Amino acid sequence: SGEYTEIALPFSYDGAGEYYWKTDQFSTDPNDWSRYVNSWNLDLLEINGTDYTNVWVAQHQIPAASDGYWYIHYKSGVSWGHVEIK
Repeated sequence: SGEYTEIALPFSYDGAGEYYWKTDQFSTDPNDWSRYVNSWNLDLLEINGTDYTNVWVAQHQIPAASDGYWYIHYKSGVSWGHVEIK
Protein backbone atom coordinates (compact mmCIF):
# COMPACT_ATOMS: atom_id res chain seq x y z
CA SER A 1 0.00 0.00 0.00
CA GLY A 2 1.45 3.37 -1.04
CA GLU A 3 -0.07 6.63 -2.22
CA TYR A 4 0.59 6.70 -6.00
CA THR A 5 1.64 9.76 -7.94
CA GLU A 6 0.77 9.89 -11.60
CA ILE A 7 3.62 10.03 -14.13
CA ALA A 8 4.01 10.58 -17.86
CA LEU A 9 6.06 8.51 -20.29
CA PRO A 10 8.83 8.64 -21.22
CA PHE A 11 10.08 8.55 -17.66
CA SER A 12 13.46 8.23 -16.10
CA TYR A 13 14.77 8.44 -12.64
CA ASP A 14 18.08 7.85 -10.84
CA GLY A 15 18.11 7.93 -7.08
CA ALA A 16 17.56 6.53 -3.67
CA GLY A 17 14.23 5.98 -1.99
CA GLU A 18 10.85 4.29 -2.17
CA TYR A 19 8.29 5.58 -4.69
CA TYR A 20 4.84 4.70 -5.99
CA TRP A 21 4.20 5.88 -9.57
CA LYS A 22 1.18 5.15 -11.77
CA THR A 23 0.50 5.72 -15.46
CA ASP A 24 -1.96 4.69 -18.09
CA GLN A 25 0.56 5.25 -20.94
CA PHE A 26 2.38 1.89 -21.33
CA SER A 27 2.67 0.34 -24.76
CA THR A 28 0.12 -2.37 -25.33
CA ASP A 29 1.44 -3.39 -28.79
CA PRO A 30 3.01 -6.88 -28.88
CA ASN A 31 4.94 -5.88 -32.02
CA ASP A 32 6.84 -3.16 -30.13
CA TRP A 33 10.24 -3.76 -28.61
CA SER A 34 11.19 -0.03 -28.46
CA ARG A 35 9.07 0.82 -25.42
CA TYR A 36 10.66 -0.94 -22.47
CA VAL A 37 11.16 -0.78 -18.73
CA ASN A 38 14.82 -1.04 -17.69
CA SER A 39 16.40 -0.82 -14.26
CA TRP A 40 19.45 -1.61 -12.16
CA ASN A 41 20.69 -1.10 -8.63
CA LEU A 42 17.18 -1.54 -7.28
CA ASP A 43 15.97 -3.47 -4.29
CA LEU A 44 12.52 -3.68 -5.94
CA LEU A 45 10.70 -2.73 -9.08
CA GLU A 46 7.26 -4.32 -9.12
CA ILE A 47 4.68 -3.46 -11.73
CA ASN A 48 1.10 -4.64 -11.40
CA GLY A 49 2.11 -7.34 -8.93
CA THR A 50 5.01 -8.85 -10.85
CA ASP A 51 8.69 -8.43 -9.95
CA TYR A 52 10.70 -6.64 -12.73
CA THR A 53 13.65 -5.72 -10.48
CA ASN A 54 16.85 -5.05 -12.41
CA VAL A 55 15.67 -6.30 -15.81
CA TRP A 56 14.93 -5.14 -19.30
CA VAL A 57 11.29 -5.93 -20.19
CA ALA A 58 9.06 -4.73 -23.01
CA GLN A 59 6.02 -2.74 -21.79
CA HIS A 60 3.72 -4.93 -23.92
CA GLN A 61 4.64 -7.91 -21.74
CA ILE A 62 2.99 -6.25 -18.72
CA PRO A 63 -0.82 -6.15 -18.77
CA ALA A 64 -2.69 -3.16 -17.38
CA ALA A 65 -4.51 -3.52 -14.11
CA SER A 66 -8.26 -3.89 -14.22
CA ASP A 67 -8.58 -0.08 -13.93
CA GLY A 68 -6.34 0.53 -16.96
CA TYR A 69 -3.29 1.67 -14.99
CA TRP A 70 0.23 0.45 -14.41
CA TYR A 71 1.25 0.70 -10.75
CA ILE A 72 5.05 0.89 -10.36
CA HIS A 73 6.60 0.42 -6.93
CA TYR A 74 10.29 1.33 -6.81
CA LYS A 75 12.79 0.86 -4.00
CA SER A 76 16.46 1.77 -4.07
CA GLY A 77 18.92 1.84 -1.21
CA VAL A 78 21.63 3.57 -3.19
CA SER A 79 22.22 6.72 -4.97
CA TRP A 80 22.58 5.01 -8.23
CA GLY A 81 19.21 3.21 -8.43
CA HIS A 82 18.11 3.54 -12.04
CA VAL A 83 14.85 3.20 -13.93
CA GLU A 84 13.79 4.09 -17.46
CA ILE A 85 10.31 3.64 -18.91
CA LYS A 86 10.10 4.66 -22.58
